[PDB]
Amino acid sequence: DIITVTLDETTSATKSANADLSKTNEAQMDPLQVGGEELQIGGKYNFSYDLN
Amino acid sequence: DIITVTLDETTSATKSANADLSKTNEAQMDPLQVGGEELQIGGKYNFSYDLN
Repeated sequence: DIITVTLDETTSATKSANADLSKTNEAQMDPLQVGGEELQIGGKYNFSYDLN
Repeated sequence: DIITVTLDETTSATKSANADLSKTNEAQMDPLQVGGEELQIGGKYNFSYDLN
């Protein structure tokens, strides 16, 4: 038996995925000055730091 | 027996596919400075790194 087929096909598929991570640090301190002079810890260490 | 055929044919087919992948890293740290001097681990290693 003869049967006619209408070819009408349309398929479409998409997918996506993304990720992000970020972190930052910034800590800075000038040498501490008390009494007109620069404070010293130990023998050669200041009250200062720098992180980045 | 004589039969007349009307030639009327029109077929059309398309297909497509694509893919993407991407990844990136960027980690950078300046040498850590505490107490006015540059911190050293071991004997010659800083607190710094650079990844790309």
